[PDB]
Amino acid sequence: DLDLAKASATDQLKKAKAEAQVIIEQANKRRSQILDEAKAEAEQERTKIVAQ
Amino acid sequence: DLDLAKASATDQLKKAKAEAQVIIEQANKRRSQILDEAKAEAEQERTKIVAQ
Repeated sequence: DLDLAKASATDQLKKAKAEAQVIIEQANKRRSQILDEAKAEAEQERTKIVAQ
Repeated sequence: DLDLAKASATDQLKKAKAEAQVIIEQANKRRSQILDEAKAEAEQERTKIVAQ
């Protein structure tokens, strides 16, 4: 157990670390989607408003 | 050691999920800023062509 307390503790920590950051990797991908779309639709609405 | 490694490791992901929510909320709020800017400027554009 005094070996476990490192061998498995560090792995729990590492796995939690990697997942804690790749959650945010996916979330960054999502905000890329959102701030693409924010312009993509706004320009179409511009081209409607000034055709009106 | 094993219990504290479990604890501190597992709290990481609970923490990071809230920051994924931070990113998605910021995404949508700046998106609203995008749209609510483009709308008003397209309004002034149409008004300019109208006065012309």
